[PDB]
Amino acid sequence: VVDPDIFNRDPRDHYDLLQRLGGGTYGEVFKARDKVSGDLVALKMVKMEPDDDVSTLQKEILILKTCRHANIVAYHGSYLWLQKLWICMEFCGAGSLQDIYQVTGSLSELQISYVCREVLQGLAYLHSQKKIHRDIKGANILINDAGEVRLADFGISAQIGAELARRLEFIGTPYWMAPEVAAVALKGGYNELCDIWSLGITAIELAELQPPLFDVHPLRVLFLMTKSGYQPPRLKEKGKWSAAFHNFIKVTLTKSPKKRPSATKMLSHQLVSQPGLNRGLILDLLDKLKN
Amino acid sequence: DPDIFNRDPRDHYDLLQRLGGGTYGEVFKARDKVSGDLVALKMVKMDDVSTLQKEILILKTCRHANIVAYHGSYLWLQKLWICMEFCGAGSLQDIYQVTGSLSELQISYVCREVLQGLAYLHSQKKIHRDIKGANILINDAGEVRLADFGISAQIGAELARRLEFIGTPYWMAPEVAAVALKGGYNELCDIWSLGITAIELAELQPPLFDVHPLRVLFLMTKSGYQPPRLKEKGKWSAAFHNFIKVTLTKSPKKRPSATKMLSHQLVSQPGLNRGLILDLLDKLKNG
Ligand SMILES: Cc1c(-c2ccc(N)c(C(=O)N(C)C)c2F)cnc2c1C1(C=N2)CC1
Ligand SMILES: Cc1c(-c2ccc(N)c(C(=O)N(C)C)c2F)cnc2c1C1(C=N2)CC1
Repeated sequence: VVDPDIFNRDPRDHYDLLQRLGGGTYGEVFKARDKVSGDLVALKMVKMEPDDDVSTLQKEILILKTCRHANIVAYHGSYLWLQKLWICMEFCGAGSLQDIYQVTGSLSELQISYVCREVLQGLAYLHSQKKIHRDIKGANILINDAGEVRLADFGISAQIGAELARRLEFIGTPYWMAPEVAAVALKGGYNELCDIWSLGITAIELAELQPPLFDVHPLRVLFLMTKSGYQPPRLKEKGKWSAAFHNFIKVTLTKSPKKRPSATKMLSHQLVSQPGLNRGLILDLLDKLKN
Repeated sequence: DPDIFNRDPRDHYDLLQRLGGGTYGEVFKARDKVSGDLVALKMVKMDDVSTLQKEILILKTCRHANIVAYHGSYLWLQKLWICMEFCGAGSLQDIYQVTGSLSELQISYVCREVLQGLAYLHSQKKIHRDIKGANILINDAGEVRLADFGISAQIGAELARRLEFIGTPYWMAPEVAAVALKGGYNELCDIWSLGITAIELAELQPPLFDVHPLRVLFLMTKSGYQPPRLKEKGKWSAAFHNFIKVTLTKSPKKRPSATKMLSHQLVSQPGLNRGLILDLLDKLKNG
């Protein structure tokens, strides 16, 4: 079973499919309008042939289903009919932050600070449920018309969760296994603080329209990060940003995960606990986006 | 593989009987039709072939007395046949399941031979990762050979294919990248596996064998896990208890290497020769 609450009916009987969303970057996601109501929803359709493995699909749905938080994109349910699975989610009218800043340019420090607080609130909830996003970036941070910040796309989170569960289910005999090998089999070799690092990179991305080292080959970036003298990235223009923002970058981009602060600890940081942070900052950004 | 034979292995070999009950796959005892020599032929039905290619590369680049020898590979009719040295007594597990527990001297000799093989493998930057009684083979001469690099090849192939499909790492944390490049552990896991194997040969099971395998994985991570010990304390000498204690060192940063372990009192003691296992095999034949 993909889900004990699947609607075994075609969603086109309840929804008018309006247009495609995100250019396929997030999959086959459509904007859709309810028929008896005006309510708008996002519908992501996945082909479902019988001989396909649906293990990764089932985890993603369960991750989205089990989240009830104001900074995580809302889940409505799933439709299964005629070998098509439609995942029904809240429609975030402004797209991702990457779509936004490609139009408005770099965000103000206050807008970045608001985003970082809202993502940290979502990450704190996720981590408290023993979940790891593992794909925090501008493209996976959606903004709705109400100016709210919602984390989205747990696809990578599902791939990893099903991948580790696959190897565990067919683990065979671990009775001769070494404790560190068993740890990596169960826990995967890292923890939820990888999300804190990704947020730090995302804050730079919102400041500069690019993550650091974006022109470097992917395998060369992985190669540089695994050397003893690795230097965590920094903001380009020092005089453009406050010391609080610089310190926020410095602590979120701590090399050693054993010293990187948690999502909850980071919520007490000077940058994201300042009084001038409110949704008006985002609604102001959407006004600029409307031009 | 450019040295691969493009023919039916039965051109050269007479297939005599299946080996190991299928635990090791489709493995055949075979006689060389001109030499008369005996070999073991593993038949693999051939999709991805990177894991199988890696397992053979690990094997053919091994030239050491304590690693089962590699003779060649036949490719014929979607079947790959890997020709290896035949160990006529099977594995230690096959043996102690009829003879009972090994003597300490026999166990000490076994451990010395495995450490020799492990030290050679690690000097090639290879990790066995599946050391246990079933993978320690014994020939009729009482000599000891490590076998079956199936797990080893899988771990190497999975780590390479994940690097091929990693995505964009610009937002990725460095400890995530280190796992993608180095896996999370090193060759010192084999030393731990040898310690458990030593207990297996002494007590006919590894520790916690009656515990559910997933719970066993869980207990090993509880952050307070304690390394196992030998059950009958007075039955074994202090060198054996200490050998188990140092091979079963929890932290990998402090676990001794194979080469270092080779200078431990238990494996450097005199009288350790294949005659100890010739006695074991004779017990298998008579008792
Ligand atoms: C993908 C997505 C988006 C989205 C993202 C970028 C976009 N550029 C657009 C777009 O095309 N717009 C005209 C706004 C978009 F709709 C908005 N909410 C969503 C989703 C999901 C669930 N809720 C993840 C599947
Ligand atoms: C599997 C194996 C064995 C073996 C192991 C257990 C056994 N129980 C028997 C057996 O059936 N015997 C009648 C002795 C056996 F032949 C002997 N040498 C081998 C192999 C391989 C290459 N060389 C690894 C593939």
